[PDB]
Amino acid sequence: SMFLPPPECPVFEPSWEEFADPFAFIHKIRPIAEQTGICKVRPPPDWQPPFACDVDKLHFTPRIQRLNELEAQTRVKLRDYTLRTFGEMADAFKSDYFNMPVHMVPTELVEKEFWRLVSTIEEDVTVEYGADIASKEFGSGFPVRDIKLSPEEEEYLDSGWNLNNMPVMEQSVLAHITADICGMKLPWLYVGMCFSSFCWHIEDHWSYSINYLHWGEPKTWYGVPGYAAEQLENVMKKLAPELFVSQPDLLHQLVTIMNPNTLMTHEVPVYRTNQCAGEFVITFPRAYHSGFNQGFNFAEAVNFCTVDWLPLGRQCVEHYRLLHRYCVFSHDEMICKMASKADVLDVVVASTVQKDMAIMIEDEKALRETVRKLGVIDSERMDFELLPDDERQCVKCKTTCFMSAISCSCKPGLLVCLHHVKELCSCPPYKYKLRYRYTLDDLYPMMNALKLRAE
Ligand SMILES: O=C(CCSc1nc(-c2ccccc2)cc(=O)[nH]1)NO
Ligand SMILES: O=C(CCSc1nc(-c2ccccc2)cc(=O)[nH]1)NO
Ligand SMILES: [Mn+2]
Ligand SMILES: [Mn+2]
Ligand SMILES: [Mn+2]
Ligand SMILES: [Mn+2]
Ligand SMILES: [Zn+2]
Ligand SMILES: [Zn+2]
Repeated sequence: SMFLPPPECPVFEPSWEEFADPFAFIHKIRPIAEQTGICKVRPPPDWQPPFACDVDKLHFTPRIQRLNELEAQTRVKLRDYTLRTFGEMADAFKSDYFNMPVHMVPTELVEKEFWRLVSTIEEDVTVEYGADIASKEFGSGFPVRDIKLSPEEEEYLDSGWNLNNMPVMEQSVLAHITADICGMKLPWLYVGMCFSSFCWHIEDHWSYSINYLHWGEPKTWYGVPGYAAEQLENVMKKLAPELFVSQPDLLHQLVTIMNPNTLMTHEVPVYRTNQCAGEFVITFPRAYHSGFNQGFNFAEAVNFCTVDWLPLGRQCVEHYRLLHRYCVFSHDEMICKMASKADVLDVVVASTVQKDMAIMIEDEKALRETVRKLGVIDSERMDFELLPDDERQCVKCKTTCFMSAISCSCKPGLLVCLHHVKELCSCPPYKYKLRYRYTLDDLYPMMNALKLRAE
């Protein structure tokens, strides 16, 4: 009546055989889980990675969070608690809030109460949490190579479900991005407390995320299937238009808390789950998700990109251009890097990259014909990958240039992508230069190498 819990998302319990290869598994469940946006995966009973830490030596800087529905919050960027003193604070907070033993409050009640307090103007609840990538002060919850590791640790060093390994596996596509994308390719560590919350969002470049709860009280999730992303955005834009104003950069992305019943009222499908310790949650491309912690806990999450995702990745960058949103990396640069390594690619990867590259090349061909017809005649090869990211964004749409751009000696260092030739300066186009990474004659052999590898 006050809060009606969304229907449960799918839960999978793979056999060790099914589980072993995360990429095969995710591909298998995809027709089901992409309809719900998120799903939960329970590992085989004896898949049990070792969790061991000195709570007195793990330190982190706490972030502070107000809990008001529809209020703007800023996406996190990469004071001090130890894990012990954070834990003591967190447990006392929850215990005091409910006047109940810290681990005896029903999950249904915490959820109900979360949605009450965020919607009540009178209530001014603030909580704290940890969020950052692994560091010497607070390392991964999974085993990593370095000290003498136990045999138990050794066993899980190379697991496909060890989140440190996920990015660099063979069927991962984000693997050999040579660009610095630490915030995206490295796992994030999250230390939660009762009500600490992550606002509604999708992943950068519409990637997947895989999320593991190492220990502690459950994490409550809400998820929306990718097909309803724009429906959700329209609902939010109606209720919180200030979140949709143009953002100056990626450090000023605005996100918010919003009751899933509000989405369900507006015919947006929403699913829920309680993720418990030892369980995975997977989010699918462009699947909006949000959630909050039931209590003191420790989670680890990483983005990843399969071959299934490649065409969506291209669509996402198109979408970013139309919205004038900054990119985390150049999709075309990633594609060309993979083509340049065609001989060592997994063959299914090679086949899928070939297809995206074909689209890339035909789009590039047409764009170059168009700018030639606008009077741009001079050209010069340019190694875009050498430029700092913030030195090769299109002045107009902020896209990260790689295949080509237009420059003018009138505006030293400024670039526009080929969609925005008219947005650079008032000089006539014959003053312009087409800067290009590859000629069309360079590109066809690169694509052919992929075809040969794919056989
Ligand atoms: O969750 C399961 C069965 C997982 S397999 C499964 N799940 C759903 C499904 C589940 C939740 C929401 C929407 C669809 C539909 C289907 O055809 N198969 N175990 O408890
Ligand atoms: O988005 C997710 C869920 C990861 S689980 C999580 N995320 C945050 C969080 C997320 C973003 C910024 C700040 C905190 C806090 C927390 O306690 N848990 N994976 O795709
Ligand atoms: Mn306890
Ligand atoms: Mn996320
Ligand atoms: Mn425009
Ligand atoms: Mn703008
Ligand atoms: Zn542009
Ligand atoms: Zn000029």
